[PDB]
Amino acid sequence: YNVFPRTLKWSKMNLTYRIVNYTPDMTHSEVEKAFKKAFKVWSDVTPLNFTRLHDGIADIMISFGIKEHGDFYPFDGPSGLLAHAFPPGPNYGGDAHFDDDETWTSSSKGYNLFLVAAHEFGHSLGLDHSKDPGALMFPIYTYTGKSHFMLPDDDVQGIQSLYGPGDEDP
Ligand SMILES: COc1cccc(CNC(=O)c2nc3ccc(F)c(OCCc4ccc(C(=O)O)cc4)c3c(=O)[nH]2)c1
Ligand SMILES: [Ca+2]
Ligand SMILES: [Ca+2]
Ligand code: NA
Ligand SMILES: [Zn+2]
Ligand SMILES: [Zn+2]
Repeated sequence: YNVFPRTLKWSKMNLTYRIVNYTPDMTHSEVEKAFKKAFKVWSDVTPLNFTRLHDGIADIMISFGIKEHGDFYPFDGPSGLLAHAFPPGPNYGGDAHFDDDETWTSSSKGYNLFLVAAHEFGHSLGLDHSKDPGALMFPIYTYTGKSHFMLPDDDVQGIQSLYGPGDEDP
């Protein structure tokens, strides 16, 4: 027999993702690099593996859309809601949607796609918001002007509570 897990998590370490469509704001390559770096935030501190799919059905379908885009969470135009992701599960589970009425960047201008993606992928993986104002998973987007991204210890503890640490060295 099997009882349901205590927490929403993926029951597999090998996850797939697909970039379904792209924002006008950035190149395909900038967008791919941003999502790849954002997934690496999480895979670097767990046993999670992320494989990009070019088509078909991935665990984490990523898309850019505006207003009503096929769920109960319509976007709201410029500013306000930025993005959202669904917790682990079938179908819409794990999917991450980015509001394409925002300006997405690879800088401190607009909203940094890597930074918001890393945060959305936290949700895609089972993390909700943290009270730690320094946390990646803090509910309010701020861009610190840090040159170097470092996953805060709060988010490390959170994600490792779900998936364990993976290799504690490289
Ligand atoms: C939709 O809601 C949200 C969406 C996102 C975040 C949040 C909440 N969390 C934050 O705002 C936040 N968490 C951090 C945690 C650790 C860090 F290191 C940080 O600085 C990294 C800077 C940096 C940015 C970009 C590059 C690049 O492009 O490589 C390199 C470095 C930050 C940070 O700046 N902000 C809410
Ligand atoms: Ca999914
Ligand atoms: Ca918006
Ligand atoms: Na946009
Ligand atoms: Zn959505
Ligand atoms: Zn969030």
